[PDB]
Amino acid sequence: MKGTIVGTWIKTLRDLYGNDVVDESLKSVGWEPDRVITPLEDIDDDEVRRIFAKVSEKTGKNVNEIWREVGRQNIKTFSEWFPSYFAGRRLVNFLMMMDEVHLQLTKMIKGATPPRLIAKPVAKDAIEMEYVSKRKMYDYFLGLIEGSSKFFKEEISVEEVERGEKDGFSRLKVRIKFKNPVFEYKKN
Ligand code: HEM
Repeated sequence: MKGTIVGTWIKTLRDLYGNDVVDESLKSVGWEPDRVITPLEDIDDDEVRRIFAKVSEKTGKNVNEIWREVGRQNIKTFSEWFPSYFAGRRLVNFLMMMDEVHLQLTKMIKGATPPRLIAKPVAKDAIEMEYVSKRKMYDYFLGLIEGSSKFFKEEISVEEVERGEKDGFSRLKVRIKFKNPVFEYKKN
């Protein structure tokens, strides 16, 4: 997992559960609370799993519940650490921009396997976003969408269209409907 993104999760975990829980979890994997992750660093996915596992044991919360809360609260962290991706944009533009963003930030990473997040208009007031990844982080995905709604102050409804797993890849397709139209028909 791209290092600087893991850095945001650590900060978000501190907001949710405290410096003690987090410091203890990082210590269990040999980290240093004051460690500064660089833009070119890649953090082993298994290390992230162990960190979250420790948070789970310390807080007594299910790992999936933690990922959901981290997704919900991480949008705020992103807004502070990567302000340029926000800056006055509207929720729909933000969401449709994510697929390209993930490809960009993992361009020069060791093996590079970013989640695909293709979004496409399906109505004047809705889009279909499909999560595709070997990691199956459905809860984080759904939480980030909820948090995006809260951050941008734009009410939405999220309906699961379908989910599946094939050849190692997990897929989750949701239909996001906005309260007000965000698209108009234009000649193709
Ligand atoms: C400005 C905000 C965001 C930035 C800068 C960002 C960047 C990234 C990056 C670079 C990763 C690590 C990927 C890797 O190392 O392979 C990641 C993970 C992930 N991001 Fe984002 N992200 C942002 C917002 C979002 C949004 C809004 C969604 C969903 C609607 C999303 C869904 C995910 C998922 C599900 C993962 C977990 C890894 C996986 O499932 O394979 N991200 N993000």
